Amino acid sequence: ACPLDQAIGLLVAIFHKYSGREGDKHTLSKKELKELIQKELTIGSKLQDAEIARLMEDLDRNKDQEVNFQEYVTFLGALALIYNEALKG
Amino acid sequence: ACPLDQAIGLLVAIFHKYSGREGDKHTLSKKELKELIQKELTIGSKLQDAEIARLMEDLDRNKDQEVNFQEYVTFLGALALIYNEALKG
Ligand SMILES: [Ca+2]
Ligand SMILES: [Ca+2]
Ligand SMILES: [Ca+2]
Ligand SMILES: [Ca+2]
Repeated sequence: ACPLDQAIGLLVAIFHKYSGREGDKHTLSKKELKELIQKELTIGSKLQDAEIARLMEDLDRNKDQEVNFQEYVTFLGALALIYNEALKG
Repeated sequence: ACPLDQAIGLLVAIFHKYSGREGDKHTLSKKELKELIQKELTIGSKLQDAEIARLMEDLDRNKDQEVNFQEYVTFLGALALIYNEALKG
C-alpha cells in the first residue's frame, strides 16, 4: 500500500485493537477508549483523568456510552486539525 | 511520537506537500489534488481525470474549486470508513 493508505490502515487497526476487548466488538467502551488514548496518543498518558473523560463524553454524540467507528473518525479529524493548525504558525 | 500521532502526522504532511505547489499554499487545486492522489493513494495512478473531477466536486463544499484541509479531512474519513468495513466481522 501507498503512504496514505498505510496510515489510514494503521488508524483503523488501532480502533479494533481496543474495541474488541469487552462489550460490543465494534465500539469502544469508556474503558477501551481511555486505554486507546493513554497507549496510542503521544500525550495521552499525561492528560488529566477529568479531561480524558470530557473528551470521551463529547465524542459520544448519541450518548449510548460507546464510541463507534464514525465517532472515532471525528476524533481522528480533531487530531488532524490540531497538528495542521500548529504547522501554520 | 506514538501510533495515532505518527499516522495523523503523515496525513497532515502529505497535505502540506501538495498544497504548496501553486496558488493558496493552504489549499489543493485540482492539479495538486490529482498529483496527491496519483502519488499517495494505492489506486491513484489508475484513476481517470473524470474521476478526479468528480472527487473534487464531492469534496469542495464551499465551491472555490479547491480542497482546503477541512475538506481533505472529510476525504480521509471517507477512506477510513472504507478500510474499516474490510476489517469487520
Ligand atoms: Ca468494545
Ligand atoms: Ca456513541
Ligand atoms: Ca495550493
Ligand atoms: Ca473548497
